[PDB]
Order: sequence, then structure tokens, then C-alpha cells
Amino acid sequence: MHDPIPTIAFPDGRKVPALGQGTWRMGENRAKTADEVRSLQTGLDLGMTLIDTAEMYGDGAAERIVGEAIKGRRDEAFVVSKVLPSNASRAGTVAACERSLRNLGIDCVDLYLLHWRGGYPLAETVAAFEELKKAGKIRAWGVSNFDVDDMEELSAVPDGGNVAANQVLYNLARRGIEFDLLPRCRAQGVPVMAYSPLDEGRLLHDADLIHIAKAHQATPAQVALAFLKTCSGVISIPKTGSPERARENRDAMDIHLTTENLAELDRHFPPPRRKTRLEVI
Ligand SMILES: NC(=O)c1ccc[n+]([C@@H]2O[C@H](COP(=O)([O-])OP(=O)(O)OC[C@H]3O[C@@H](n4cnc5c(N)ncnc54)[C@H](OP(=O)(O)O)[C@@H]3O)[C@@H](O)[C@H]2O)c1
Repeated sequence: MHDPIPTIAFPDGRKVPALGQGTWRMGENRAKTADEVRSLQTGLDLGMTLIDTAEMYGDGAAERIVGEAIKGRRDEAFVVSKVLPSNASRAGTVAACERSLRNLGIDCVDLYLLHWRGGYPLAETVAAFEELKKAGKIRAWGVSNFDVDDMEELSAVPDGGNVAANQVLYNLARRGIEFDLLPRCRAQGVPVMAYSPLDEGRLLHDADLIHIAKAHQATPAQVALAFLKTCSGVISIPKTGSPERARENRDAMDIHLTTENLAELDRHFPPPRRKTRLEVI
């Protein structure tokens, strides 16, 4: 019997498991599709109910993978997608949402993000998000790759205070948001979605993570996710094309990092001591 996935509440009171599933680079290889679908199905069965995708991921292909994986079980998934900033005009956003819904094969996304900051004024994009919400086409909107200054601009936008999430880079190797952005979003009640929680796999070569993994009879990936589980206000979205890895990632929740593991990680992966430029992938 494994331990449960902690839950995080959105501003609107909806709760999701703090461990979800990524999909970037899915749907690029026909030979992997069956496994990618199965990986997401496996994570859903195990309670990794949030799935993060985007219009740009394989230009609709990752969305279609998500659509397969949720076939017969839409109500079990919390589907997140995104609009590219070059599409995030008043009419563009609506048109992009409709494509995503067609690809996903569903009526409504749970959460719809601006993927990063572009040249269209924020009020335009938020206006489109609020109309989609009223139309029953999205349930909530948020943003991604927004630093503090970007977050502040939302207050000048009417309805900008409805922001439901900020999806930014965060893992042991990229702790910059701890200085300012994460504390702001926590004070504000806005979940931070930590993308690339395994630093795209680069963390898995780290000797201190390996050592700590060894002590817990776990894997380095499981340790990287166990750390992020300790962080309140954070939802991590690791991606894997492998159903065996999905199971492994789920079981990262059974690790209880000790006070000494945490000190050692802080020593090996130092927190920012000053404001850091937002890292983006
Ligand atoms: N908003 C944005 O701008 C943005 C940017 C980046 C990412 N994201 C989202 O965040 C998700 C996660 O980040 P990411 O995909 O960039 O990288 P990541 O999840 O940190 O790591 C991905 C890599 O780790 C491997 N992996 C996963 N679990 C493993 C395990 N237990 N053991 C060993 N290797 C493991 C995967 O390989 P296999 O697939 O071969 O197993 C994959 O190559 C993306 O899929 C995407 O949904 C959003």
C-alpha cells in the first residue's frame, strides 16, 4: 500500500493531485504512440489526474495522444492545454481553443494557459479566456513563464485577478523562483506548476541525488519528485513515454525525505540568495 498523492487547491476551490503528467515531445514518433497513450493511462489509473499539453506539442499530436488516453474516462482527468502567444489575440485565442478541443476530442478543458508572454496586450487574451469560460469551453485560465513583473500586469487587466495558475520552470537545478515568484504565488493562492521537474532528465546524472536515492532504495528521479512534493503550492508534471516509468514516478510519493536529506540538497543545490532572471525552456 503506497502513500497518497498530496492535493493542491486552485483559487476556485477545485483540488488536484500535486503530481501530474507531462506530454511534450509526445506524438512525434509513430512507433512510440501506443506506449505514450499507455503511459498516460497508467498515470491516470494511479491518480496522476492532471495532464499538461499544448497546441504546439507536435502541432496537435500530443493533444490527440491525451484524447486517446482519456477516451472512456474524461471525468477522471484534469486536462490542461495552452495557446501560443502568437495566437493569443482576441479572436486568435478562441480559434486556438477550438482546435485544441477538436484534437482532445472533448467539450471543455479544465485549465487553459497562455504559454508565454507575447506582443498581444494581456487584456485581449484575458478577454478571450473569460468569454471561453462563459461559453463552457474552458473551466479556468492561467499563464506560463510569467515572472513577477508579468504577474503584476494582470492586476491592470480587468478580470486579471482570475488567474488560476502559473506554469514555470522549477526543479533542484533551477530554484530561482524561490526568491520572489513562488512566495508571491503562494501568498496569492495561485498554484505554481513546476515544469521540467527532472530538468529534462539532466538531474538524473547528479551524484548527490543518486546517493540520496541509494539510501532510500529509490531512483534519482523519484528523489527529485519527492523534493517537489515537499513544496507546498506546487504541482509537478514529469513526462515519460514509458508506463514502467509512470509507475516509478507515482511511487516517488512514498519517499519521506529526512530533515538531513533536505539540508544536503540545499547544500548541493543552493537556493537563490538574490533575484534571478526567470529561466525558461
Ligand atoms: N510551459 C512550458 O513552457 C513548458 C516547458 C517545458 C515543459 N513543460 C511541460 O512540462 C513537462 C515535463 O517537463 P519536460 O518534459 O520538459 O522534462 P522532464 O519531465 O523534467 O523530464 C523528461 C525526461 O525524463 C525522462 N524520465 C521521466 N521519468 C523518468 C524516470 N523515472 N526515470 C528516468 N527517466 C525518466 C523522460 O524520458 P522518457 O519519456 O523516454 O521516459 C524524459 O526524457 C513537459 O512534458 C510539458 O508538459 C512546459
